[PDB]
Amino acid sequence: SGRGKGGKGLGKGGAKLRDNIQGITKPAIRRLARRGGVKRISGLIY
DNA sequence: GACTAGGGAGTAATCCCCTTGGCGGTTAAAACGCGGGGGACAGCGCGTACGTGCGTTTAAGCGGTGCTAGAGCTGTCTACGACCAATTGAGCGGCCTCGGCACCGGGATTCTCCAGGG
Repeated sequence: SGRGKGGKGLGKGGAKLRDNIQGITKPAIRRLARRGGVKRISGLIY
């Protein structure tokens, strides 16, 4: 029992991305534009 | 006075409902790409409507005046508003409906495109 080694001692207890990116999207902006009453838009608005 | 009997708290075991993570399935929204066409914009011409020079006058600033009715401060009082609580009802805290809202279908109605002739 005392002599030898083996895993029967449980453990002591150790320890064992928060950057985030902006959302929104082109279809959402397009829907918002259509709410604002625009017939045609260019490609630099978003 | 010595020991006895019973029940809610102290200790403890049961249940068991409640969630922490990960992972797969599946629909919806987002992502990407092409033909073609309508919107953007150059080149230009012009005319006519202002941009500008000069004559000929009314008018704001000028220079001053003689006051005149409305504005600031001096008392002064007195009608009224911010100081306790009993109240007691105007109204809010929690629950239980059935009805208007949610939303989709059949249809009438209506809005739009084309390839031709008319």
